[PDB]
This record gives sequence, C-alpha cells and structure tokens, in this order.
Amino acid sequence: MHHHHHHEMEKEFEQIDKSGSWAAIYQDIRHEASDFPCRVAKLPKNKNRNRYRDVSPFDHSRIKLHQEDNDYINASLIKMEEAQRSYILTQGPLPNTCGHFWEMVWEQKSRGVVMLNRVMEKGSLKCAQYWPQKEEKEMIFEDTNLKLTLISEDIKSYYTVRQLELENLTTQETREILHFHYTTWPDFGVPESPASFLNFLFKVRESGSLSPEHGPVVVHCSAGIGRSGTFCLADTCLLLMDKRKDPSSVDIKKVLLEMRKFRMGLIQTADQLRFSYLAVIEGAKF
Ligand SMILES: NC(=O)[C@H](Cc1ccc(C(F)(F)P(=O)(O)O)cc1)NC(=O)[C@H](Cc1ccccc1)NC(=O)Cc1ccc(C(F)(F)P(=O)(O)O)cc1
Ligand SMILES: CCCCCCCCO[C@@H]1O[C@H](CO)[C@@H](O)[C@H](O)[C@H]1O
Repeated sequence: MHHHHHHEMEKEFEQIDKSGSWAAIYQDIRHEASDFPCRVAKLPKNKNRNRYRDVSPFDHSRIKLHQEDNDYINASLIKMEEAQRSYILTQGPLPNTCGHFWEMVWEQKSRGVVMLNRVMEKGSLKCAQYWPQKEEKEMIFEDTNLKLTLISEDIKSYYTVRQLELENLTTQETREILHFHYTTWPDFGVPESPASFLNFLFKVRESGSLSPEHGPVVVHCSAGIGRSGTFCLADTCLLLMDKRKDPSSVDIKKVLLEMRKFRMGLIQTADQLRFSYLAVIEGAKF
C-alpha cells in the first residue's frame, strides 16, 4: 500500500461525501440484498429465543447449539472466504438465552466476545447482563452447566475490556474469554469517532481473538445487524486491503452484499455505511 492507494481511497471518500451519495449506495445494497429461508427461527417453539420478530438468522448459516433439546439460537456464521475470517453475529442475549449464548461460545471455541450496544437503550432492556460484576463475580448458568467468573475489568472512556474465565462444570476445563465492550455506540448511530472505533478494533485484533487459531469471535449489539454489521464490514475490508496486491480494488458494496448472504440487514443506516468506509481508509494508514 503506497501513497497513491491512500490518495485514491481518500479522494473517493471525499467525492462520495461532498456529493452526499451514501443514501443512494445504501439503498442499492438494501434493494439488492439476498433473502433466504429462516424456517427454524420462525418455529413457535423458538418464539421466546428471538428478541425481534423481524430479525432472524437464515437457516443455511445459523449456528446450531450442540445440545439435543433445542439447538436454536439467533446467531449466524459469517464466513468471508477471501479475507480468511469467520465471525459469529448474534442478538443481545435475552434473560432466558444467556446460557445458550455461553454454550455457543464454548462450543465454537471462541476466545473473544465483542459487545457494541448497552444493556438499556431507549428505556428498555436490549441485552441481558450475561456477565458478572464486582459484587458477584461468579455466575452459573441454568441448564447449560457452565460457570463464568469476572477476572478483571478495565473501564475506559469509550469501551471496557474484561478478562473472564469460562468453566465447563462437567469437565472442569476452564478457558479465558476476553470481553470487549464498546460502550458509546448508540442504536442506529455511529461510534464516538473513527479513532476510538479503530483503537477498539485494534485492541480486539491484538488480543488474538480474531485469529484462525481460535474459534470465530462472537459479535453482538441488540439485534446483531446494524452495529455488528458495521464492525465486521470494516474489519473485513481492512483485511482485504492488507491481503490484495491492489488495496484500492476493495469494493465496499460488494463485500457488504456478500456478508449479507449470511445474515440479514448488516449495517442499518447510510451513516453507518459511511462510517465503515471512513474507518477503513483511516485504518489503512496503520
Ligand atoms: N426494526 C427495529 O428497529 C427492530 C429490530 C432492530 C433493533 C435494533 C437494530 C440495530 F440496528 F439498532 P443493532 O445495531 O442492535 O442491529 C436493528 C434492528 N424491530 C422491532 O422494533 C420490532 C417491531 C418492528 C418490526 C419491523 C419494523 C419496525 C419495528 N419489535 C419486535 O419485533 C418485538 C416483538 C413485538 C411483538 C411480538 C409479537 F406480537 F409477535 P408477540 O405476539 O410475541 O407479543 C414479537 C416481537
Ligand atoms: C471500504 C474502502 C473502499 C476503498 C475504495 C477505494 C476505491 C478507489 O477507486 C478509485 O478512486 C479514485 C478517486 O475518486 C478514482 O479517480 C478512480 O477512478 C477509482 O478507481
């Protein structure tokens, strides 16, 4: 990546931005997004496992819990072949799906969990607090046989990082889970700034939670599509820029449409699409 690559990327962003063209681009993405069946998500027995009736994982890419009773969880596997990275996008856990959430984390061998929403948004519970606090550092999950302990918690201006210890009560095997909570990303909004977003992303990256040596990172917001989608699109585009011989050949719309083959509605506003682009060209500098 030489200076001309940067120049063209920054110029392109500037042309789109000054002409206010993000709305048209975002509309084409929404209009062209693929649709697949979500039959399992729609079964009556799974009604209490979905936070929103309009947000469901497609059957072909949903994550299946390894349990036999009911393997359904509103979570999707996003597999980006070229970028060589897999992400699990899921909704903010409901009070009755916190066990399933950690069951999934355990089964997929994830090392990190990325949270981009807040527990209460617009006055209601958008995500159950599925992790422990200082007063009660240990949680035991109902019918999933897992125990979770808060090892450390570092609260910063725009995000918080926690080291958690996840144990399978049956086997006594324990694993370290790193929790990355971006705490200032409003629903249907954008991060505090490209810089704080990038510092966050790089912290996740530096931890090793996104490496193929570990299972897919679990990413979630409230519905698991707008913010989670923006987060993943930026990471994937930067990966493609670092891999391709010509980093300026990355087609943001095509990449997002590809990601949308795995989960509906990734990136919920034209401003989030704009932010992803901005995050990518600013991050390309590093
Ligand atoms: N669209 C939205 O904003 C969110 C999803 C979302 C929330 C947050 C985000 C996000 F971008 F912020 P994130 O970054 O967290 O992905 C994306 C999507 N969806 C909703 O608000 C919808 C009603 C609705 C349906 C269609 C259109 C508008 C409203 N509400 C529900 O689905 C909740 C809901 C209400 C009622 C019922 C029911 F009548 F069937 P029941 O008989 O079981 O009482 C089931 C589910
Ligand atoms: C998500 C990151 C996407 C980066 C896309 C970079 C696309 C660069 O594309 C180039 O931009 C130049 C400046 O306008 C144009 O003059 C060139 O014709 C165009 O090919």
